[PDB]
Amino acid sequence: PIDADVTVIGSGPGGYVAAIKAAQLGFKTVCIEKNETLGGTCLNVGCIPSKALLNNSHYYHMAHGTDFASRGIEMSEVRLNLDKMMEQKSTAVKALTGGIAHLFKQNKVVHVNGYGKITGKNQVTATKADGGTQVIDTKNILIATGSEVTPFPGITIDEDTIVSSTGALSLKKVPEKMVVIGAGVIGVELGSVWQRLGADVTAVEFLGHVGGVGIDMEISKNFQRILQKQGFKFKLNTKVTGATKKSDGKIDVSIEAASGGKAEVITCDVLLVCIGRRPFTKNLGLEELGIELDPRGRIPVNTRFQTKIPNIYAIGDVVAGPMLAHKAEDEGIICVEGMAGGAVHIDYNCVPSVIYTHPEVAWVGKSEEQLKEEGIEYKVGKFPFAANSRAKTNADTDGMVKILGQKSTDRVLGAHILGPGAGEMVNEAALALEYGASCEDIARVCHAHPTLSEAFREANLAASFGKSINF
Amino acid sequence: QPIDADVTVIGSGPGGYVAAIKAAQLGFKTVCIEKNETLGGTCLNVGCIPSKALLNNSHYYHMAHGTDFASRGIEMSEVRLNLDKMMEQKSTAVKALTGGIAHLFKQNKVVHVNGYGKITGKNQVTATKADGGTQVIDTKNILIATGSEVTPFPGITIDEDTIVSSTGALSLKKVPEKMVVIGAGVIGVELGSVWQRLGADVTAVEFLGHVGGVGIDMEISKNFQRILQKQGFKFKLNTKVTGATKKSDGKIDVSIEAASGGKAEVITCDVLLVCIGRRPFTKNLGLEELGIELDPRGRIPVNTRFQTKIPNIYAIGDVVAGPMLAHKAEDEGIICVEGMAGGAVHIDYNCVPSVIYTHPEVAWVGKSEEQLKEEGIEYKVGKFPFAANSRAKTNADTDGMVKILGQKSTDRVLGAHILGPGAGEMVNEAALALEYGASCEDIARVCHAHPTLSEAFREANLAASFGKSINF
Ligand SMILES: Cc1cc2nc3c(=O)[nH]c(=O)nc-3n(C[C@H](O)[C@H](O)[C@H](O)COP(=O)(O)OP(=O)(O)OC[C@H]3O[C@@H](n4cnc5c(N)ncnc54)[C@H](O)[C@@H]3O)c2cc1C
Ligand SMILES: Cc1cc2nc3c(=O)[nH]c(=O)nc-3n(C[C@H](O)[C@H](O)[C@H](O)COP(=O)(O)OP(=O)(O)OC[C@H]3O[C@@H](n4cnc5c(N)ncnc54)[C@H](O)[C@@H]3O)c2cc1C
Ligand SMILES: NC(=O)C1=CN([C@@H]2O[C@H](COP(=O)(O)OP(=O)(O)OC[C@H]3O[C@@H](n4cnc5c(N)ncnc54)[C@H](O)[C@@H]3O)[C@@H](O)[C@H]2O)C=CC1
Ligand SMILES: NC(=O)C1=CN([C@@H]2O[C@H](COP(=O)(O)OP(=O)(O)OC[C@H]3O[C@@H](n4cnc5c(N)ncnc54)[C@H](O)[C@@H]3O)[C@@H](O)[C@H]2O)C=CC1
Repeated sequence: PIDADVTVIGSGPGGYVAAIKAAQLGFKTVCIEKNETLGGTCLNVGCIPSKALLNNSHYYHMAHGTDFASRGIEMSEVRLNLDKMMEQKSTAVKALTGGIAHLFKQNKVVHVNGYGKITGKNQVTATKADGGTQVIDTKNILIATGSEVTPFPGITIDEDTIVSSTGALSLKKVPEKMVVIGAGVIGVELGSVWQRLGADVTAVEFLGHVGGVGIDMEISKNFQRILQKQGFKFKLNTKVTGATKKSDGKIDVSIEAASGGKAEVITCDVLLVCIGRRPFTKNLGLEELGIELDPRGRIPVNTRFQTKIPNIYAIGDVVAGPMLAHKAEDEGIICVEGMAGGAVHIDYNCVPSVIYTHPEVAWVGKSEEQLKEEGIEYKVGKFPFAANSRAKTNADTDGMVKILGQKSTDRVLGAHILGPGAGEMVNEAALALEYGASCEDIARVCHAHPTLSEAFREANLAASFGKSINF
Repeated sequence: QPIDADVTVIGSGPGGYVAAIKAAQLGFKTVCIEKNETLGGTCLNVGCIPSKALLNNSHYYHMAHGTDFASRGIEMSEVRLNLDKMMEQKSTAVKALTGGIAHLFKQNKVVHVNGYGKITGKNQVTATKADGGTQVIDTKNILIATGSEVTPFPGITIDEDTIVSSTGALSLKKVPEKMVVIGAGVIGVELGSVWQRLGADVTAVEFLGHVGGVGIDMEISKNFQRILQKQGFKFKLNTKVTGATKKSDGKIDVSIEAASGGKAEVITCDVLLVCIGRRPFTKNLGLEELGIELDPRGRIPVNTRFQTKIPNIYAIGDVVAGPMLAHKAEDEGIICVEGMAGGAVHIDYNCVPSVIYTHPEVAWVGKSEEQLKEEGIEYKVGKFPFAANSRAKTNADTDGMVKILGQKSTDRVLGAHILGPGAGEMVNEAALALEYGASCEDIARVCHAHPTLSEAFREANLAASFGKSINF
């Protein structure tokens, strides 16, 4: 038996960052993790492995395809060694999970390996796999249990032939034909990876656009068109009726128009189900404790991230807001800062979103649909990467930067990027929004030449003054 | 056949062509005069554009030919260099972009005059074509954007064949077996890297004790140098080249010695790259008759509206004081023209970033530790290595760090220095931060997307502000 000031259940982005920050703040900190490694979804079956595969597959594409040759890099033959590519992936995951073990040690956070359950308003009991337990009496409890894949009823995931993103990140062979349910972020990212390695990919989507919630429709549309030219096929506004695994090993996927009718069947070698994720809170002790979940399974919390019980908090994927890793970490940090007395404030309008395909997609702030729905009078500035010096020099010119500015004050209301370097570029945009900067502000900042950031600068100039210089 | 205008821009490089476009968009009847066969000045034709094309292609060659792709399961038979094809990619880009300026001039009503321009009156410019033909332009204002030229090394004459300036270095016909570079400045390091990557044995000889040129932070420079040396790039610091001579052999012997004197010796190479700097170009512009005197470095003195001694005659870009960079010239051109239209004119050279496009890249804006020291500014430091950055680790590109310098009391960011992947792009968020007078805390508190290289920027500010970053 042992005690602490703060007990965080979960070693994911929200959890481990919170543990560390609480420790650095002067709290006696304990972190409970049920899995064999720290890092949660992001490190082990999420962010890290997916980006590694996105990265390696893109490079395979450049070598195997036409890009490298056009640059004077001639190679007789280019073959995929999926075993070694997955190896690179695993190496990154092993190194980063180790890093957290080292960081906990460095900040003297204590690692309790086991399945935690809140056994008392000031206690958490960690029951290992061998039944051997451990008790932790603490002043505050921080729930950072995260999420799990959202199952598709009627279809049972077996991570072999019918998989979730977890199975898809470790496919043993490039599937010949792959069907993806859900043309969201995972769908487009994992679909793209396997499409590049040689699979024939079709994403089936219930809604009428790709990219998930909050993406700007014009950007979503241009993105789809580019992916389609890459080989990626889409069936939008389509519902999946069901799926059956056949004795020959193939999988039949029944579909129909979302508005009924147009029955069809798609046959594939691998089915990837990715229609979202949901908060994971089972056997945590909330029903017992009195913590009622909302209809969607999230733990309700106030502006300081505390539950019904004033000393029990919840952050990350287990609570409302975008289910993203940087969002979970920020909440962890501010939640424990709040525990130490500081103010606690987060503005989800300033949390960016990134899609790590190629081209990448990234945005922060409002989409045009949001502004029209809100009756906002705004201005639009667009700048194609085809007119950007660095993009043209690199011979990688798909897409554009689109800026939405308030008509009255020129304040940047939304930044949307489709193209090279979008993921890094959106952070200059997040910073701008944090200060309430104007389109003109950005346009007058001296950006390095030649860089992709200049497309960003010119789109702001266009939004502000009406015309950019290079287009 | 005289033509008239409100603004006549002499020169079509970054400064000039942007100023011409901006002036036209503001409503001025605008003329842009260029003596070369194409538009775009140094940057587009023999500078920024072709060097970045080669830097990009040579890096990819390295990733393929070397061990990188192999480590990712991308197995290749025999990676080979088709120098002709690679030079073609570089050229296709230069042609496309230069043609783009011509189209933008047309779209914006800018009148392009081909010929060597000379100010022949307070309100007149005459452009003389190759065929001796003449075009006169009566104009309300004159904007000198004549740029620069390579600084010659006395005693060594460049022939763009075996003894080259950056221009010949950008079009070498074959990979040199051995190459020596005079000057470990930005060009020396970038082009030296290009050729090194393509198979050349490269050594840069530098008179000073560090690589990277003026302004680079010393800690950053030494870390950069060490990383380059691990790549095979050789350096002879605090060493001066006393001369070069070409043998019947075809090779060239370079006599060098300690910068202070003595230690004399000779080294030999196939190609000699002379890049000891660039200088303002104002030749035969008519400045002497106008009474417009140059400063000691050959630059045109201008006031805060970029006006020369004669108020309706202006100068911007490489011909005037400040960093000789393309973005600097472009900004000076825009604000200069905005001023001509009565608006405020403001530029703070402390917020003009600098980038070195090697791999890893180097980027900075604001002050270096040495500048803050000589200025007496009390400051604190925040560092974060790319080895602890998630995007950097997953991509196996972990060299470097971000270093933030904040004012000890106010926590205001005073300087940002980045060594590693994505530096060139990342420095722009830093520049936005400096413009706003951000504090290290302001930065650490903005939500940066995970996983991005930019998180290193965030963490380093967190370290400078709070004392510790989260992931290191
Ligand atoms: C394939 C994929 C790719 C992704 N890519 C990105 C990306 O590029 N960028 C981004 O921002 N987001 C990405 N995400 C989403 C991101 O991973 C999640 O938003 C993030 O991990 C949420 O963090 P968290 O700390 O709240 O929860 P999680 O990381 O889901 O979980 C934290 C930990 O809680 C543990 N836990 C749960 N209950 C208990 C208990 N009772 N006792 C002990 N331990 C417990 C879990 O085992 C887990 O390790 C991706 C997700 C997937 C699936
Ligand atoms: C190899 C190399 C790489 C570089 N890389 C970068 C980089 O990555 N980033 C960066 O910011 N900077 C870089 N630079 C520097 C950058 O190119 C210059 O700072 C920039 O071109 C300056 O712009 P400018 O408009 O003042 O002058 P310039 O572009 O030098 O010249 C403008 C024009 O003036 C014309 N002209 C001159 N006199 C007359 C006359 N009398 N009549 C008519 N026309 C005339 C010239 O022919 C030229 O076309 C690089 C330079 C070199 C040499
Ligand atoms: N790069 C990044 O930032 C990444 C973030 N993530 C995040 O992880 C979480 C889960 O990702 P996803 O599973 O992709 O969720 P998502 O919401 O991004 O995409 C799910 C897709 O499935 C569609 N859908 C839902 N039900 C359906 C049905 N019955 N039939 C057909 N289509 C249906 C949704 O409209 C959506 O297009 C999200 O928060 C996502 O943003 C995941 C990968 C990468
Ligand atoms: N990536 C970018 O932004 C790039 C910018 N440029 C710019 O173009 C201009 C010129 O660049 P560079 O030619 O590299 O000049 P530089 O100033 O960057 O470097 C010239 C070097 O020559 C050294 N030197 C001088 N005399 C010497 C001698 N006799 N022996 C040995 N060394 C000697 C100087 O110490 C200096 O280090 C600069 O403004 C530079 O910033 C050039 C290339 C790239």
